[PDB]
Amino acid sequence: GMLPRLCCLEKGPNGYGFHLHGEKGKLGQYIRLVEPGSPAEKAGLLAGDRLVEVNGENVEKETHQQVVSRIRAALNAVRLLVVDPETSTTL
Ligand SMILES: [Cl-]
Repeated sequence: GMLPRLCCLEKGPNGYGFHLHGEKGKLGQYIRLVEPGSPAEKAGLLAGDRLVEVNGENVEKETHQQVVSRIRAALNAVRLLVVDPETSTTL
């Protein structure tokens, strides 16, 4: 598998500045809509990143609601371990 990557976010006045988006039916929580100039952007989060851990807890087998709770639980910073999306395909 692709080497996961650690992103360490510092909570700003309007939160982190990203959407957490699920699939409906099949598991997996993905980052979307990383807002320009946000803490998420500055921490290196990318749209299409698959979220593997929140503060060192694997969240691959957690519901959307549980993952949101884990991110919101953190007082002023959150560590997110992600797997970045593929950028090269041969056709
Ligand atoms: Cl991905």
